[PDB]
Amino acid sequence: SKVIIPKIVGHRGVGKEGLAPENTLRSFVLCMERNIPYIETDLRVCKTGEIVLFHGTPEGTIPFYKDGTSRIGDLSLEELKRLDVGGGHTIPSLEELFVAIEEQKFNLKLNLELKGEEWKRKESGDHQRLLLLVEKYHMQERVDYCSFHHEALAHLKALCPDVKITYLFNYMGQPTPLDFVEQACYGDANGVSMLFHYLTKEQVCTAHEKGLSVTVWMPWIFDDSEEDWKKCLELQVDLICSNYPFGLMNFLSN
Repeated sequence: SKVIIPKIVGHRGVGKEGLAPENTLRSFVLCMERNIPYIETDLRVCKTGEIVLFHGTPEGTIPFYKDGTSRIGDLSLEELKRLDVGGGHTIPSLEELFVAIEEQKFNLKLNLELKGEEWKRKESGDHQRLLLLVEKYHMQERVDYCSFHHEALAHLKALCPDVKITYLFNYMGQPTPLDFVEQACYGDANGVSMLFHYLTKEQVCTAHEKGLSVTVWMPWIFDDSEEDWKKCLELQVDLICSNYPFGLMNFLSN
């Protein structure tokens, strides 16, 4: 077991660092600049069809907009691109990020979460919209799709088996199931992703013995610090979806 140094995934961009609002282009740009190899972002579909980047509350609300009352599926692209998130930055589309990346030269790769009322839905047009968008930016080999709801991934796989997918576990604090590794293979996932509090040395092994990659996931609620990263290394995970990528990088320095 030649020691694995894990790679950083920027949670919603620069994550919980000061410098920019979550799921905002300035956040993703900043991640490239600081030379961080991956970011995670949250895909949802807005009223007029297009794929937008936004987590929002446990039930897909937009806390800052109006009564704090609306879901993304309620709003046109234009109205969405007229909302303040941070002091000055705005909700991006998926295309805007692609465009961003393309004018750049850093080989950023992405983890796209299908934040999913209706990724589960049998054809809306949603998955083809996604895929065609990806390939219209020759992003096929730099994009990994993930979800807590694995049926959503199957729909991608159905249209294009080449797509790379990571199965996400511990949905509502559910313990990792015994069959988690069988699930992911059967579903033709190349990786698994687990919440930090629910992750064993032995699960990392199970996963590695079947040549699947393992990603530690830090919920937004959780401020990951050096103490946790220490355990991450002990675990020998492949990637860490950190809320403090710059801290994580500064750590891995040593």
